[PDB]
Amino acid sequence: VPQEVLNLPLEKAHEEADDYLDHLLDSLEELSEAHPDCIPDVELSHGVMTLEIPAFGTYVINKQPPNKQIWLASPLSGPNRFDLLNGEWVSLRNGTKLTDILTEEVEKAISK
Amino acid sequence: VPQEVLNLPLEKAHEEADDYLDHLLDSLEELSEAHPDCIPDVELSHGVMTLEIPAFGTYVINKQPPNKQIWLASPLSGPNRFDLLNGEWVSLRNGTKLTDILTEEVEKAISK
Amino acid sequence: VPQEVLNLPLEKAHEEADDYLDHLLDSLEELSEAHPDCIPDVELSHGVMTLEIPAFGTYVINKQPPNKQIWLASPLSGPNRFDLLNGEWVSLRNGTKLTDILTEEVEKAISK
Repeated sequence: VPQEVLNLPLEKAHEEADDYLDHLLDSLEELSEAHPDCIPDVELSHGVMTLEIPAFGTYVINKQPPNKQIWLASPLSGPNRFDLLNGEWVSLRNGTKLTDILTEEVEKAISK
Repeated sequence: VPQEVLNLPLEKAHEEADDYLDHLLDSLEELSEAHPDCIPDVELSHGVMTLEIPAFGTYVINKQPPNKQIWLASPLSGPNRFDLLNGEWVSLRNGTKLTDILTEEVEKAISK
Repeated sequence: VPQEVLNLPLEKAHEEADDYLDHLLDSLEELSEAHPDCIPDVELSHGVMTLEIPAFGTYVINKQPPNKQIWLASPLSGPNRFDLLNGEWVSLRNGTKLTDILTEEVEKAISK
């Protein structure tokens, strides 16, 4: 059916994990400065993203199929999984915001 | 294992998106009346559903695999995605009810 | 990329349904005692799990792909589907805890 639709500048929406992960990635290496040698690396492979941060070791952060959707493996706080509530990425365990979690674990490695 | 189960009138539960989309579809063309020419068409293809409504143009509404589940493309309010909270379909962005959203956008096209 | 990761005792996280279903399963046959003949069987096939409980008949409990994730077929309360909120398995219909639901339906069959 309708031609009223496909004559528009259509596009494909984009995964919301994908999105977070960019404003993460760039928000991140763009702190790979204020890294006084101590956050050496951000790497965003292919919906897999790594922090070297020898202070605690290395974080991995994946996209993942549901039962629920972004996966956190923090070498300090350990493992967690996230889905959207009100447009925030939040913890399936107890509903903390992953932003916050990194935001801490990350500020602790400058601070220290 | 058990024969105590498959001797019952068994069935397969049905997608909850599927359900909404019917009591939507029929709730909808059944307003394709009170359409004073101005909501011309509802079309429910194959888990894809279209509103022609030339007042703003044409809405699409899909079933979608998670990262989250019913997709709204409103030619007026733009794009949104929905999952169940308390048995309501609600917005992943901010948790509004999609019922409400259509309910407005739709009443605006008679009103106008 | 990094070797700082795969030299750790890595593992694969485990489905959260899977988990519930074990501390369920064992929590369950381990009540297949206090079963005064009246909860005869728990069977955990392959992410499919059955209660014979002739008092109401037989419960099935599945893992299921999302639109949402653990499926309850109670021969008494009928059918329900569950996902995590704050690390609890909760009802998509109205957000009751499935623990509670079984916890009742199950205590009713001793009680009676």
